[PDB]
Amino acid sequence: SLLNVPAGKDLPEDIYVVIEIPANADPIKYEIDKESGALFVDQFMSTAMFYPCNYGYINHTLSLDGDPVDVLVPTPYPLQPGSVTRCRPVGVLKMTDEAGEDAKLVAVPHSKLSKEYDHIKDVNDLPELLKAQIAHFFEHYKDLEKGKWVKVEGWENAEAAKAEIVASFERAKNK
Amino acid sequence: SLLNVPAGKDLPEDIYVVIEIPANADPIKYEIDKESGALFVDQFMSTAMFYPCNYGYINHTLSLDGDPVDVLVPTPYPLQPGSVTRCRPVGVLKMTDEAGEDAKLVAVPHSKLSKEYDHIKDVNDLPELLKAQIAHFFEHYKDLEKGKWVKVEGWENAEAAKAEIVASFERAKNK
Amino acid sequence: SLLNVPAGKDLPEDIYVVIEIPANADPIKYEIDKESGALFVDQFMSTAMFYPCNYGYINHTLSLDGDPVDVLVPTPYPLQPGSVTRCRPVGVLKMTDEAGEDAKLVAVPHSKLSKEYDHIKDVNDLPELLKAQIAHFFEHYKDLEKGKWVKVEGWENAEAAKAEIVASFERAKNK
Amino acid sequence: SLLNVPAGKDLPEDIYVVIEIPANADPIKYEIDKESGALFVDQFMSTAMFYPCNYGYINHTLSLDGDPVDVLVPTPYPLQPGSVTRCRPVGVLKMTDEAGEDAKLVAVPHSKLSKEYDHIKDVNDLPELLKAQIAHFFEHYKDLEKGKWVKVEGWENAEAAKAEIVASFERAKNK
Amino acid sequence: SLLNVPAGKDLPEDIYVVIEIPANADPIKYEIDKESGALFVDQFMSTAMFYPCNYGYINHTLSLDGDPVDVLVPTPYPLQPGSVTRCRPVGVLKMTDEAGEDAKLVAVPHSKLSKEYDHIKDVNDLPELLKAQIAHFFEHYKDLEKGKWVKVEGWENAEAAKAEIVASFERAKNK
Amino acid sequence: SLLNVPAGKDLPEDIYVVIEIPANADPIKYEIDKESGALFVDQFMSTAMFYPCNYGYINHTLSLDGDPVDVLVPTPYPLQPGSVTRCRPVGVLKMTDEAGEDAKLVAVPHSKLSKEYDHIKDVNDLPELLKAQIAHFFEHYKDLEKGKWVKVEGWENAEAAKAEIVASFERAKNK
Ligand SMILES: [Cl-]
Ligand SMILES: [Cl-]
Ligand SMILES: [Cl-]
Ligand SMILES: [Cl-]
Ligand SMILES: [Cl-]
Ligand SMILES: [Cl-]
Ligand SMILES: [Cl-]
Ligand SMILES: [Cl-]
Ligand SMILES: [Cl-]
Ligand SMILES: [Cl-]
Ligand SMILES: [Cl-]
Ligand SMILES: [Cl-]
Ligand SMILES: [Cl-]
Ligand SMILES: [Cl-]
Ligand SMILES: [Cl-]
Ligand SMILES: [Cl-]
Ligand SMILES: [Cl-]
Ligand SMILES: [Cl-]
Ligand SMILES: [Cl-]
Ligand SMILES: [Cl-]
Ligand SMILES: [Cl-]
Ligand SMILES: [Cl-]
Ligand SMILES: [Cl-]
Ligand SMILES: [Cl-]
Ligand SMILES: [Mn+2]
Ligand SMILES: [Mn+2]
Ligand SMILES: [Mn+2]
Ligand SMILES: [Mn+2]
Ligand SMILES: [Mn+2]
Ligand SMILES: [Mn+2]
Ligand SMILES: [Mn+2]
Ligand SMILES: [Mn+2]
Ligand SMILES: [Mn+2]
Ligand SMILES: [Mn+2]
Ligand SMILES: [Mn+2]
Ligand SMILES: [Mn+2]
Ligand SMILES: [Mn+2]
Ligand SMILES: [Mn+2]
Ligand SMILES: [Mn+2]
Ligand SMILES: [Mn+2]
Ligand SMILES: [Mn+2]
Ligand SMILES: [Mn+2]
Ligand SMILES: [Mn+2]
Ligand SMILES: [Mn+2]
Ligand SMILES: [Mn+2]
Ligand SMILES: [Mn+2]
Ligand SMILES: [Mn+2]
Ligand SMILES: [Mn+2]
Ligand SMILES: [Mn+2]
Ligand SMILES: [Mn+2]
Ligand SMILES: [Mn+2]
Ligand code: NA
Ligand code: NA
Ligand code: NA
Ligand code: NA
Ligand code: NA
Ligand code: NA
Repeated sequence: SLLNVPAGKDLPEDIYVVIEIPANADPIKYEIDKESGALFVDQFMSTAMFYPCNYGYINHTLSLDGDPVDVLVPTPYPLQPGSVTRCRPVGVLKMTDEAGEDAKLVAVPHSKLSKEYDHIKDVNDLPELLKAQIAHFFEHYKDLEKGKWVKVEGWENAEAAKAEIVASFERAKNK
Repeated sequence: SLLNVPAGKDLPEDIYVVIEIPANADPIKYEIDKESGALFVDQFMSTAMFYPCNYGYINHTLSLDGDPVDVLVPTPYPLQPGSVTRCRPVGVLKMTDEAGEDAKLVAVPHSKLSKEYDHIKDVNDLPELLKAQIAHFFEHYKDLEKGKWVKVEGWENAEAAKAEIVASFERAKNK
Repeated sequence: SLLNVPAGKDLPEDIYVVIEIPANADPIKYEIDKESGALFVDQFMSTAMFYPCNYGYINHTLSLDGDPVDVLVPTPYPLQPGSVTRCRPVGVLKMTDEAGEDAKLVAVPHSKLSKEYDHIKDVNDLPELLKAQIAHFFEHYKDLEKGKWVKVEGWENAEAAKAEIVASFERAKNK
Repeated sequence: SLLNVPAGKDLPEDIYVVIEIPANADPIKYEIDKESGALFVDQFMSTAMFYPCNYGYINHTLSLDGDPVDVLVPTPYPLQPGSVTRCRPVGVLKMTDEAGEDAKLVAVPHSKLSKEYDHIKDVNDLPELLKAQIAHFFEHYKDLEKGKWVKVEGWENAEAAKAEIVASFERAKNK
Repeated sequence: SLLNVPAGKDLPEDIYVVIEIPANADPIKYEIDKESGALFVDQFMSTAMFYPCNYGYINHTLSLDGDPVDVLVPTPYPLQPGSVTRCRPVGVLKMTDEAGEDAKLVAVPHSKLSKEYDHIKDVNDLPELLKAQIAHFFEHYKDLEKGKWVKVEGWENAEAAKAEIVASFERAKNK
Repeated sequence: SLLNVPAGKDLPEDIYVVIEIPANADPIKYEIDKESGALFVDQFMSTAMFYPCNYGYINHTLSLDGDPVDVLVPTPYPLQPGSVTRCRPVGVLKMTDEAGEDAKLVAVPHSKLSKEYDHIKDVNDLPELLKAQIAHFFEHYKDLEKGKWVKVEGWENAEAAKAEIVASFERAKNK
């Protein structure tokens, strides 16, 4: 099941991302249940917003929010919920929400799957519009959810994203 | 796998619904296979009709038709096949088909997932148009399937739906 | 062409709404060109937001922003861009943007098209979640567009919406 | 505008069909307004049914129901509302509704647009399942609309469809 | 999980097909991972082409390309990735790609699921346009993928398809 | 109607593109009818290919193929058929088909509509994958249409695209 997918072929540069929410999708937040491996509805979002990229996580990791570290994966067409994509990290949006520190990695499809994102080497290669739209999304999607909130710290580079991947794999390994 | 999802956190008022068929979908009836847990095509529907809400079942239950008890779940946007939603029962359409007694529960997203349906407390709070459209769907979707048929008994309240949930959980527990 | 559609059969209670943007749509703002009658792209929206209802205008009206008065029309399924729907006003979100006073009417499908919205008589009959989501949308969709902004005044009733319709028809008639 | 499209290059064998409702679409009945040429919502359908093929009419015709003669056009992918397709009639479903005699032509894409339907020469070449699904749709889609109803007479051949086209063109020419 | 689905109720005439890629879908090639059973992205296709039918495989088989034997399944509406459909083989496109011999079976929905394809008894009953479109797809979809290629041998009949099914089941049984 | 839209606010650098075919769409080629202004089906495509960008033309121009000059417009989300987008030319694919010389301009959304494509100044700024996919599409989409064919000459720069725009406007002005 999805519970058995590796974190990656060669962390932190070569990772697998389990997708929970497609790009260009309806405003439903899904989460994989750690017990059954099934996709559960987590929230019907109350704002008229949508996840700006495909969204999911790296298996066998843990952020301080108590869930696997989160990943945004840009693709040319939306991915299937519950599918897995091999990717390469290029940057990270550092942020906190009500559940704890809650970084959002950005990882692009690995070169073996497509040449499209090979030119994206680091965070400055991502489009400025996309990065601004992502930060705005996280800043506002919980605006009508009482007791839920976000504080964005800012964008950091690929080396920072890789360090976040390492830290989150260690946290899961260790407790 | 989906075979391992609970019936609910606190039956009969707090249930999990495994979705087989999204709302606003093409006329393909899917069913979860009790052996593999995979979604199988059950029928390519022969009438130009669509399931009026998301449609699925409560795990670890059994109706007299030999399958888990059926649930319709209204949502603001269609759910993913094979996903699970926490819900609260509000009413039931009593009916029989060629395979046996075959009630259709209506359960709304739980308050933890959305406040949208909190105002729906009982069957009279569901829109009359929706209830009529649901009964009409079940009355007619098998009209071109020889040997398949439906007899609708009528709509009953949340207490009746909860009793149906209890009865169907007991039937599975007991044989 | 669309340029010739009436404001309504019997303003202000019985109106026609020309739709520019469907519900559940991609973040592209279209506007009907007053010269050709064709749908033009007005903006590729920069936030990850979507219009919360179908969106358009009443022909042969003018708001202080220099465009026909705006309307949000809730429907069970999204409408086609460039199509016209007969509706009945039920409320209005008073607001201003950088182009001028810019109220957003809410009008529901007329009883001749559906009985679904007959129960919505006035602004308090609209769902609270929908009204909050609409105000939040207008407050934020221009957050990444420099020099574009919104100030929301608040929700008002059906009588206020009808007065806005009358005022906007007079403004177009008179200049 | 659409009001100016010919009935056909060479009636009754070579016709143009103006599409109002796509195949595989949501349950919204649209109609072209004879005054403005714009697509208006005619009804939000109350049954959970969908038009089984693309649906529209032949311009410059009139059925006894007071509207242009109706056409169902099978295609490999749904057509755009308000678009026009060159077609060839292959059969007709004779029927009446509350507004008068109201035949439903079936016409396939002309050979110049595709070779796919060249093999469909007459009504017996249409799939039996499709013909049954079409009749069932018309029999039932108005089942929850008070005062609206259908009586189906039955399927007739291409020669009957051509005669219906001629008769309906004459009715419009003459009054 | 999907890893446990039978090859079929009664091979080679009565098979199960696990779907990886829907019909009418975006140009993303998915593959089920033999370890986890999860759907992985295999390639973001570089040509502007789409799989002409639903596409997947028969479990517990092996082609010379090292993967389960491939199947195209025509349906009236696209199937869900990861779903299973009971089918009947009607023909096969013999071909090789860079990974080895790589036949493409065509199997239609079994009569128990629909009567629609009962009339398709053998390869000559498939539409000529569909067969040509399928061969063209395989000939060209890898045209921009360096080192990936296809050589089509040609279409063969249902008996040939059944022999391919038997051979591929034996190959998996034996190594 | 669309027949009245300008070629552009300031040709050749500031143009309007009338869209016939959305990006990410089904394989139906539409064309605006020069008589009625309505969208007609031109072909049901026989290959399993899709237009790689939104596709349309500049009004009041003529290529040697006898139709207005063609334009591909990349956007973040597909455009509506029959809608108009203000754009800026960045390159051109020189090619011929059976009807005559038939260049394909590439023009991006104007800066007034979005900042997304401001960085695309010239043809080398377009992604190599996109340019290769476009050429491959035109090379192959007519492969199953007898008597229809394409010969691609190759990609040229923004200055070449502007010259093509000027030439095509003159051809329409002059005959
Ligand atoms: Cl691991
Ligand atoms: Cl978050
Ligand atoms: Cl890589
Ligand atoms: Cl930012
Ligand atoms: Cl349980
Ligand atoms: Cl049933
Ligand atoms: Cl609840
Ligand atoms: Cl009822
Ligand atoms: Cl008026
Ligand atoms: Cl606004
Ligand atoms: Cl009304
Ligand atoms: Cl509010
Ligand atoms: Cl005519
Ligand atoms: Cl009718
Ligand atoms: Cl023909
Ligand atoms: Cl029939
Ligand atoms: Cl087996
Ligand atoms: Cl292949
Ligand atoms: Cl069979
Ligand atoms: Cl062939
Ligand atoms: Cl001009
Ligand atoms: Cl061309
Ligand atoms: Cl520009
Ligand atoms: Cl190229
Ligand atoms: Mn959306
Ligand atoms: Mn969470
Ligand atoms: Mn997460
Ligand atoms: Mn969070
Ligand atoms: Mn998190
Ligand atoms: Mn549908
Ligand atoms: Mn069943
Ligand atoms: Mn069931
Ligand atoms: Mn049943
Ligand atoms: Mn049942
Ligand atoms: Mn404006
Ligand atoms: Mn407006
Ligand atoms: Mn405004
Ligand atoms: Mn306005
Ligand atoms: Mn009518
Ligand atoms: Mn009609
Ligand atoms: Mn009628
Ligand atoms: Mn009629
Ligand atoms: Mn492979
Ligand atoms: Mn395969
Ligand atoms: Mn292969
Ligand atoms: Mn293979
Ligand atoms: Mn597509
Ligand atoms: Mn042409
Ligand atoms: Mn053209
Ligand atoms: Mn051409
Ligand atoms: Mn051309
Ligand atoms: Na909040
Ligand atoms: Na039946
Ligand atoms: Na702004
Ligand atoms: Na009726
Ligand atoms: Na290749
Ligand atoms: Na050709």
